[PDB]
Amino acid sequence: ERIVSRDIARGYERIPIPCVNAVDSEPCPSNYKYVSQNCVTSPMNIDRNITHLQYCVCIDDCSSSNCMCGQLSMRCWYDKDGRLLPEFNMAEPPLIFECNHACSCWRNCRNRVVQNGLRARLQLYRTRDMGWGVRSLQDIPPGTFVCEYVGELISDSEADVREEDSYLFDLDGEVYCIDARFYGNVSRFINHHCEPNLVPVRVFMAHQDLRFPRIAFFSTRLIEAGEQLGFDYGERFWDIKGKLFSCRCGSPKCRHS
Amino acid sequence: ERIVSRDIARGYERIPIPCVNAVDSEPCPSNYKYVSQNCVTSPMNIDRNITHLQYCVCIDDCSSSNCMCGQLSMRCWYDKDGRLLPEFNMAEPPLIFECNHACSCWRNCRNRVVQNGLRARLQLYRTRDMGWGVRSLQDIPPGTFVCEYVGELISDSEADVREEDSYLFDLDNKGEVYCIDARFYGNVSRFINHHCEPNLVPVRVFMAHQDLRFPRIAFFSTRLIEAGEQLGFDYGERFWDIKGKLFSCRCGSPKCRHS
Ligand SMILES: C[S@@+](CC[C@H](N)C(=O)[O-])C[C@H]1O[C@@H](n2cnc3c(N)ncnc32)[C@H](O)[C@@H]1O
Ligand SMILES: C[S@@+](CC[C@H](N)C(=O)[O-])C[C@H]1O[C@@H](n2cnc3c(N)ncnc32)[C@H](O)[C@@H]1O
Ligand SMILES: [Cl-]
Ligand SMILES: [Cl-]
Ligand SMILES: [Cl-]
Ligand SMILES: [Zn+2]
Ligand SMILES: [Zn+2]
Ligand SMILES: [Zn+2]
Ligand SMILES: [Zn+2]
Ligand SMILES: [Zn+2]
Ligand SMILES: [Zn+2]
Ligand SMILES: [Zn+2]
Ligand SMILES: [Zn+2]
Repeated sequence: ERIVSRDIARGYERIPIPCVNAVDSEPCPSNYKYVSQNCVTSPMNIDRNITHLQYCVCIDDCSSSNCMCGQLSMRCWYDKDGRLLPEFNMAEPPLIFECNHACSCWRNCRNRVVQNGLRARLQLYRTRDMGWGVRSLQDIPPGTFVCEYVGELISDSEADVREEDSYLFDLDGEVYCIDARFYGNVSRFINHHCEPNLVPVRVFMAHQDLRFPRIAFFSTRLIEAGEQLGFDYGERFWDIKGKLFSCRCGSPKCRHS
Repeated sequence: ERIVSRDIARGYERIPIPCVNAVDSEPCPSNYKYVSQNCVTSPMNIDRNITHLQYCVCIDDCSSSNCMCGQLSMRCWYDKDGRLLPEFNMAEPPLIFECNHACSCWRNCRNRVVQNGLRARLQLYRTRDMGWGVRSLQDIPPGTFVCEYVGELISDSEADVREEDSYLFDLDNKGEVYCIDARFYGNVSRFINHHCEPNLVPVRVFMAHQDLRFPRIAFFSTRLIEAGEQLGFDYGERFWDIKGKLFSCRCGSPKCRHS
């Protein structure tokens, strides 16, 4: 196992994300630019008018059902450790509205998780037969925020003319996409699994422009130290790529083999 | 001395900014919203195209002569402690271009100070005759980043119809010019009083974008500021051209230019 980078994020995350290769001679991938938060090339005109934000007037730590931001989320789904409650619907997640800079509450209130960024110890590594992948170095309890799907925000019309579509996440009115091909974070290396240990959740933080949810992966179960991360890429991906290759996730319940 | 808030920023800064009143019974100011970063109401159309960033290719910590970002700034003006070099021209500051997310360097490189946020221990306090002011609770060495002038980014045409103009900071022409209004949304800097021999100087800084219409305004210390001293900057001639007919400067400098 060769260490090919001590940190693919170059210090932009809380902790480093090293890259190792125990399989072959490929060096650390360098065909893209690591960015820790979303970017644009062509302008997106995201609504950032501060007076358009809904916000709460809580005098506590936003643990009561009176919190407007919890109400927008149906309820606040976070426990005091920032983990999703047992009742959270992993099969059909709601939208999460975290507290923002317009709220009366403090920056340490209960309804702030994704806005605090990536915390888990992750590693980019060479898989046996699925190129690069991402693993957790430590145990991750169920319902824990793992990482955001970060990249270049683009229009559907722009996605329609992109040659490489293997690093797209659809935000689907007007519809948009996150393309992690040229600019992306660690999430661009996460492989597909049919019984995934991550689920994507649509989250609003500093803006509430519903065209532009941010995509937060939360653990669907206990992820043991060493395990590869995976999420369900969905049907659009497989309708297209199923023509070219079959799923190698190896699940007994694999739906694309 | 009554402590009226342990932190006006509600935990949004690296350190608390308490408010005290040892003069009268005025409560902690509450007729504005504290924001730690600039905001907009009407859209500003800031150029955030990542391919429009100029960036560096440094293989080190950006302390060499060769850093592109330093070159844009004339040279990198920051020493190893994040303080402006002695040669920095306080009377005529250059534009500073800090490193950014398009640069090849690491997040801990030398050319990153303002983007790391407010670090000095500050306090909002009631002054005897100039309302609220801000003081340092610690010694601040010369050339230290103290705080950013944060508020609502507005056009000159919007500034033209803003009745309350006592919390405005004018930005740079280009035939297009903007302002930061800290009246409704602002950080601690909205409370800093004017001084004719100021211990702070505003420096125009670029970080995540390089849209020259929207420099960010970073106050740096012009000298050693002693623990307890009130912070001050020079509001400039436009402020005093307008407000001079309503009141005179009470900074108390023996060289006061607006008394
Ligand atoms: C977003 S990338 C993931 C990172 C990729 N392995 C790499 O090396 O860059 C998606 C691509 O990885 C491969 N891949 C991901 N999951 C897979 C799976 N379950 N079975 C087969 N190939 C997969 C496919 O080539 C797919 O188009
Ligand atoms: C940006 S505010 C500063 C905070 C203000 N003291 C407060 O209590 O909100 C500007 C106002 O403070 C007062 N002020 C600031 N510096 C002053 C000075 N040197 N002399 C007289 N008044 C001053 C004036 O009323 C001025 O319009
Ligand atoms: Cl958190
Ligand atoms: Cl954002
Ligand atoms: Cl910015
Ligand atoms: Zn609340
Ligand atoms: Zn809250
Ligand atoms: Zn809230
Ligand atoms: Zn499968
Ligand atoms: Zn450099
Ligand atoms: Zn740089
Ligand atoms: Zn640098
Ligand atoms: Zn004076």
